[PDB]
Amino acid sequence: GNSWLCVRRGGNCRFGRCQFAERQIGRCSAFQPCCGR
Repeated sequence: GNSWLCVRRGGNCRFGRCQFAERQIGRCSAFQPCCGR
């Protein structure tokens, strides 16, 4: 997806994966998932 959409939702784009206490809501880039925290 688009990184800004995720960031503007309030999510963060992390490297590779995110924490288990957080969830992947999409993908900002190939190696950066949109993580909803």
